Amino acid sequence: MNIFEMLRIDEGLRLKIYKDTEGYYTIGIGHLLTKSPSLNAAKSELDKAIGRNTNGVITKDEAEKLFNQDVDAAVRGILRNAKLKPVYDSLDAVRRAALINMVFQMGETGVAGFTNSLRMLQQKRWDEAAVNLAKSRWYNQTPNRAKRVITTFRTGTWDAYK
Repeated sequence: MNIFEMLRIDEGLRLKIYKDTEGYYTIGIGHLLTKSPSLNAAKSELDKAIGRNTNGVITKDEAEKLFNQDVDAAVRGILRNAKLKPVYDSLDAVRRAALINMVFQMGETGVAGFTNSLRMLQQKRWDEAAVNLAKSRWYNQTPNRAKRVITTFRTGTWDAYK
C-alpha cells in the first residue's frame, strides 16, 4: 500500500465529468475542476488541464497524469505551508500518507486550519488526535473516508485500507 493506491481507493476513477461529494464538477481520480455550478466552466477547466478540446471525457492515461500532478501538488502544498510542514516532518511514512490524503481532499488551507488536531499529531497523542479529528465538518460529510484516514493516524498502519 502507498499514497497513490490509498487515494485511488478513496477517490475512485471516472473518465467523464461528474460531481464529487460536495456537488462540484470533478473528473478522473478525484480531480476537482471547479466549484462553479456551470458545466461549461467545468469543461473549460478540463480542456485547459489536459491541453486539448475534450468532450468532457478523458482517457485513463490522462486521468493518471492529473493524479500524479495532484499528488505532487498536495505534497508541495504541505511542504510550503508553515503549519503543515512541521507536522509532516514529525510523522512516520504511513501517517505522512494520511496527511497527504487530507490535503488532496480539502486543500492546504483547509488542513492547515486543523490547528488543534495538528498539534496533537505532532505530540504523537494518537487516540486524542483521532477523537479531535472526528469533531469536524470533514468527518461528518465523509465519515467512512474520514474514519479510514483517522484510523491510519491512530494506528500508523494500513489496516483501514487492507
